[PDB]
Amino acid sequence: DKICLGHHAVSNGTKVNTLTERGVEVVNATETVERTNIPRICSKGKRTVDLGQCGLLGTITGPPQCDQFLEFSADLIIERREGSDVCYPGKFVNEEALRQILRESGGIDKEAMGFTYSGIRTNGATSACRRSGSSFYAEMKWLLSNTDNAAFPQMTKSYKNTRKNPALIVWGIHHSVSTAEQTKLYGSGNKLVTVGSSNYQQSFVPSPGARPQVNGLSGRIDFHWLMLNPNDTVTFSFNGAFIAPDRASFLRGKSMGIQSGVQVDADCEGDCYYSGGTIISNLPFQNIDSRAVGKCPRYVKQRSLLLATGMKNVPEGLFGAIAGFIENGWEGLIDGWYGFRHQNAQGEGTAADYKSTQSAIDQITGKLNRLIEKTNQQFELIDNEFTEVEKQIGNVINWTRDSITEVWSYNAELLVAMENQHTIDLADSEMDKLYERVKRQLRENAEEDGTGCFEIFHKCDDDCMASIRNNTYDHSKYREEAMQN
Amino acid sequence: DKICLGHHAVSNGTKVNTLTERGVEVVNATETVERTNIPRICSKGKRTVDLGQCGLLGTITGPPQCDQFLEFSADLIIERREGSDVCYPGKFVNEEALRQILRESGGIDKEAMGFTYSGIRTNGATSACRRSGSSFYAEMKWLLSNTDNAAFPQMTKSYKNTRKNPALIVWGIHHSVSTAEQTKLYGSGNKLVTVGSSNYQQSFVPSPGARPQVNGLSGRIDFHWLMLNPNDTVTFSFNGAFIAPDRASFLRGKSMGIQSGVQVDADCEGDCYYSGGTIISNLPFQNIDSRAVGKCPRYVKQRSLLLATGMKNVPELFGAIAGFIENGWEGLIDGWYGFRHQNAQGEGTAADYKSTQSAIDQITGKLNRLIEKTNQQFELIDNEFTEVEKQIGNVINWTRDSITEVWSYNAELLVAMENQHTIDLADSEMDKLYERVKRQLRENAEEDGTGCFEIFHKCDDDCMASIRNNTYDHSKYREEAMQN
Amino acid sequence: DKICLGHHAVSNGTKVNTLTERGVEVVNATETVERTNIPRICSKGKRTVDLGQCGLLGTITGPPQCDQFLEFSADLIIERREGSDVCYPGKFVNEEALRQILRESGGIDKEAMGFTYSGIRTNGATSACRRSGSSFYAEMKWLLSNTDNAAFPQMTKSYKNTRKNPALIVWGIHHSVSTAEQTKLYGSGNKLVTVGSSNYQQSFVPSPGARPQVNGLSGRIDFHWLMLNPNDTVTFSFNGAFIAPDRASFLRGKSMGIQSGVQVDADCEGDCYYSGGTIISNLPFQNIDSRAVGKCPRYVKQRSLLLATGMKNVPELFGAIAGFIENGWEGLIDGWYGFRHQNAQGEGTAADYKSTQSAIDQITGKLNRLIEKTNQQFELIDNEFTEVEKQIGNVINWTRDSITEVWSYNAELLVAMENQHTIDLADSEMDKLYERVKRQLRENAEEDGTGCFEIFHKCDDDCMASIRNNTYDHSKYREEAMQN
Ligand SMILES: *[C@@H]1O[C@H](CO)[C@@H](O)[C@H](O)[C@H]1NC(C)=O
Ligand SMILES: *[C@@H]1O[C@H](CO)[C@@H](O)[C@H](O)[C@H]1NC(C)=O
Ligand SMILES: *[C@@H]1O[C@H](CO)[C@@H](O)[C@H](O)[C@H]1NC(C)=O
Ligand SMILES: *[C@@H]1O[C@H](CO)[C@@H](O)[C@H](O)[C@H]1NC(C)=O
Ligand SMILES: *[C@@H]1O[C@H](CO)[C@@H](O)[C@H](O)[C@H]1NC(C)=O
Repeated sequence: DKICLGHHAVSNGTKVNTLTERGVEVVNATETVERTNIPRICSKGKRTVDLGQCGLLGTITGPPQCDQFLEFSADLIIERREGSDVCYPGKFVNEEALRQILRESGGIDKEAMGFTYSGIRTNGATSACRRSGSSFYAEMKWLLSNTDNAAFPQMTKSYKNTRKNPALIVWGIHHSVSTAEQTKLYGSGNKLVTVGSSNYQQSFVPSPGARPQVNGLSGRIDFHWLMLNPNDTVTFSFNGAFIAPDRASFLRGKSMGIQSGVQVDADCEGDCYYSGGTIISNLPFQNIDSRAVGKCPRYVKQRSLLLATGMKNVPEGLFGAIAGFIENGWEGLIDGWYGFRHQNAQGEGTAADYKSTQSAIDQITGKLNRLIEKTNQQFELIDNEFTEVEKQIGNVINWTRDSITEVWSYNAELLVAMENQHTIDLADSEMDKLYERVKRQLRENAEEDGTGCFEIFHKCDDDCMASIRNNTYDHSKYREEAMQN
Repeated sequence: DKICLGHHAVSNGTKVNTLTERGVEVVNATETVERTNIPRICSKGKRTVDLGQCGLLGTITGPPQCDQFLEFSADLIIERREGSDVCYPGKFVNEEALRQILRESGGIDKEAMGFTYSGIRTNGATSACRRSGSSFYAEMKWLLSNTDNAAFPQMTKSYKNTRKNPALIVWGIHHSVSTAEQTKLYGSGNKLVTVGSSNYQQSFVPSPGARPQVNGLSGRIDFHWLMLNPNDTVTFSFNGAFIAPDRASFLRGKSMGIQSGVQVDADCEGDCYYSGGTIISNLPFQNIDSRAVGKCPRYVKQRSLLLATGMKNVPELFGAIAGFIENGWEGLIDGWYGFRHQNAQGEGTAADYKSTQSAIDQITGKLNRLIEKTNQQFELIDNEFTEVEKQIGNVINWTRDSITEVWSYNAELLVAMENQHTIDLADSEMDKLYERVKRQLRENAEEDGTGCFEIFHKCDDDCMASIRNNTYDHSKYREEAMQN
Repeated sequence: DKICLGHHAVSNGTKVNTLTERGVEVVNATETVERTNIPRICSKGKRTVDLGQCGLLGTITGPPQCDQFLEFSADLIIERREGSDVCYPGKFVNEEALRQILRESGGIDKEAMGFTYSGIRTNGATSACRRSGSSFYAEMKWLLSNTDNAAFPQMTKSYKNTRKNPALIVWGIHHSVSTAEQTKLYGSGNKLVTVGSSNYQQSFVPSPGARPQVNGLSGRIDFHWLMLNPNDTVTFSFNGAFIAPDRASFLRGKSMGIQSGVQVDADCEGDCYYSGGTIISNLPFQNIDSRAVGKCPRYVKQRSLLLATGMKNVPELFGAIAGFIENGWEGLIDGWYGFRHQNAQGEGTAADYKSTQSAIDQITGKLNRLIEKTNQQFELIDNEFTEVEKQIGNVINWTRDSITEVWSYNAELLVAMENQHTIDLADSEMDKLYERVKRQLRENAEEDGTGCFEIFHKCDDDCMASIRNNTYDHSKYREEAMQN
């Protein structure tokens, strides 16, 4: 009569990596690196504004394509590649900083700045900024001389921020195609604009000259901006070539901005976005895109990092039981992880030990619950996919992102291998612990055969075997019949 | 007659986190994330100059509030929120870069540039820079036309650097409230400035215009600065609207610049500073301020990460602790592991010094390895008072948040891993003591299953003592014990 | 008659650091932090181009020292400290960004813009750019005026990028010594230069003024650059003080840019370069230069981190090594673990191949996993020769120091952890061998406590050999040994 101990096993198994070995077949494993993508912008539960053809900066100045976003409000702002910030040819200074400001703004709220004028024309328009006939930026005023070639009077206009949050102030310098046109619109003489506050202090002079035609015009209206603190006053002093602001902008609250090219899905929910869609995953790592934003798994270079969720698969190592003095595993033990297999006059019985199985299962389960977590830290865009940022700061950004990518790749690899080593050694420890427990139960009534079996030197029926398995065996009841050998 | 052996335990332990479980009670644990803060700037043994109402940049130009900091010398420079770089309204170009240059300069040393002026007037003053009545920047001079109008003659002034270290040259451009004021101060037509040294070059045209009233005045004097190399000659070609430099600045040595709002305490000593005070700690992590400077523990998001310094606590890997030994002994106060024998003379409970001192030395080794101090000093690249450019600020915040994530992860994983190996370590020591006793008794005792050894012969107190200090001889009792 | 289990040892081991102990002697160890460097630039099979006295930016403008590099092509670009971008005194705007663009460009390819001028001069030369006598930049034209004092007409020359890649458009602004010189060269009045396109706009103006002379000349010709997109059109509207471009530059492919001061060696091959030479190593870390570029081991502050490649050395966690086995056998030079038996035929000592090869395979796996090459190439964002802006330089230095801290911590923790698991691993193997012999002897032998087995029967040499190769039948001797 004998009672052997063993562990389960499967036919195929799954290879993993450890601290000492590469390609260890374990019974079960799960992936930690996300490779699956939702090719949509999951926007369920979030106020979403798809800008489309309106550029994010245009919402402050107001070209015809931005007429519906002049006072938008959203939790998720989507920039599109076909978006344009300007109707009249030009660009912004410190454009990317303002884009990053508006992505988190949660929307904008315009307020009249109270600029009245006397002695100049205030209805400059163009065929590029076309609404009905010929129009201009909805939030701006193209100030021209009162008549053709007349002298533009020296003016100075101020604005007080009576609110509790800073205001976004944008003005424009007009760059004519020639000095003759600048005199035609503003009169002869040098033109100068001065913008001053308590934190800002800059001056601007236009630059007449020929340029390649953009949208059909060779002039260039450029836009500049500042943040006016509460109770602070902004002052402009100008005598021509000045696009005056009409309404200031105030940030509503909180949001996040992404640049994408896939459709919006209001029935899907997500928190991690990139240009190709939404990354929905509980895994701690992802190998989709290093520039993902939101609450995302850490980007890593590796495509797959299998974490072992089971013992070493030994079909037909610190503690020497699994894949040790126990030659192989039991492919039929589908009842648990560790188990008993007895042979007596009734012969051949296989049961499972619930305590050790549930112990290893609880340990690996706690490990998975520790690794499968959420990073509540949100990251926003500092790069730009449609309009590349400056070369130097872009190289610094790329360098930093690559360094962090190296760090997280290392931490992910080392983490996976280490946890796999501890998993295998842990299951081994549980097998050896169960074996030691049975040896301690039988005491002097049985002997070890070296293969994990116990030679019981007395007669042990199915009730006696069941007495061994549930720790009700009393060695003194057999300490003489068994010890007669 | 039996001899048991076990481990110590306490009623109220300390819950820690491990690689495989959260809330494991251990006997003892220590904190690795610092939270206590000294509400003062510990500056003992350091030359400290509190700028107060004086701005760091003003020390180069010299407003009335910086007349005593014109040649300061310190190891720790402290910027205050009430500081101001100017008395006449204006601002510096590349102000933050110059601030970072002055923070680590160890002070400044001025030297007369030797500018003499024939013709033009050089005593321009204002009611914003008040000393005696109306004064100007002590290191600058306001050049004006000879009379109340007419012409300001074109002039060129050149300075040569006769030092071995670079010099700090700071000049100023004056922006009048209107064209009429510029014509009154310096003359009708265009005003032009030109600064040239090689590896530098620039021209400047003033921009008259109405600015908001700061200190009652609407003009704006904005300051520019270059760094002269040895033997390098700088030349200024101007004809008005030029704030001339009177003395150049030289960097003394090395210091550190912090921005705080708490008082200075020369009683305590510290090397890690921030706005709220001084972080004096030996712990490797801190959750006080992510922008701390100097030699600091690495900032982490977590506010508490308990490191286990004891075994698993079991009140009343290797399977001894919390395994076949059902529980621990709160009475065992002499050590971590011990014996408890039951014979004929009574009951005994002693402690084993080898295993206890072994585990204590091991966990002590972990402690010594973890509470390491980093000799890497980090400088200030942000500004709590005057916010930097939005783009470079977003990049700096982005990098700092990335590093914070890295160190938070490393701290969590380190704590959990060290706790796991600590519990497994103590368990291993218990198992090793048990196996040592088992091999020591040989065939004269048996295992009952709960960490005890039934001795099948009479074993008095001296026999138990022989078992404890490993002087027990099995052949002395083999003949009697074998019969059972 | 007894049979003992043991492990090897050496007289003088190597001390390493573990998670719980500093200075643990192990049998063998290997270095993980590289210090040795080849003091040459190993560019075997890379087509190098050593600029020498030519500056990297000059290859776009074409001073006399860059005449042979006007259309260079390479995979590794080496900048020297003696390199100069200019022959006439001047500099570049956004020079560092353009240098970084040219380092990874793989070379440049020039193409004639196709500019034709009328009524003006186009042969402006100088004695500083000395080819035959007085010359100028090969890729530039110095537009002047015919007589000593005429007037530069308002001109506008445009170019259209006809190729499917961006074009580098470098023009120049001339800054004269005085107003009289600028009027002598270009006429009189306010001179302006405008460069427009799709991603660009700007506004350039000269700056006449007194200036110290470099190379005997006080003028300053500065160069500004542009990146036209395919099908994009650039336009220049100028009226004087304009150094016109001649040919445009196109990036050939990809390359690497390093700054070094050592000779070039076409024999050795390397992928990691720094100012001192080439780092040829497979170790995961290096303490040579933190600014090394290419595919390098990660820089760390520590100079040496010894990885344990053997068991703990015990001369004369699982309790076997340095435990109930008192010491190791220096005479066991046949393997890691071995038997030492004593019977009647004499005294024997053999080695066990299973456990030895097992531990060797595990530690070999650790070495194969740690000794790994990083296929991530890092470019040059600093400048050892010219230096960059102070603010972006402080940000770059700050980020680099942070990453260096992270990799130093990870290196320390990695080495200590791997050493801990290695020692515990070999200990585990020894214990497993011991328990295998214990289970193998069944009831015919008894443990002695010091790692040996007292055999209670007569076991000759063939019986010992049967024990060593797992062919010992305990039933052969069970009746004989049971009687004792
Ligand atoms: C394998 O592990 C995964 C963990 O994600 C678990 O969901 C699955 O049920 C496991 N399979 C078996 C057969 O235990
Ligand atoms: C940074 O990398 C992206 C791709 O990851 C590339 O498009 C961009 O051009 C890089 N930045 C610079 C300045 O080249
Ligand atoms: C508990 O750990 C702390 C760690 O600082 C130590 O100071 C203290 O002495 C320990 N207490 C005991 C009873 O070991
Ligand atoms: C960076 O973070 C600090 C607080 O941590 C904040 O005061 C500052 O405004 C942030 N920078 C930017 C550009 O938003
Ligand atoms: C950055 O460090 C290098 C040395 O590693 C030094 O030469 C350089 O001056 C530093 N940068 C700044 C801006 O100080």
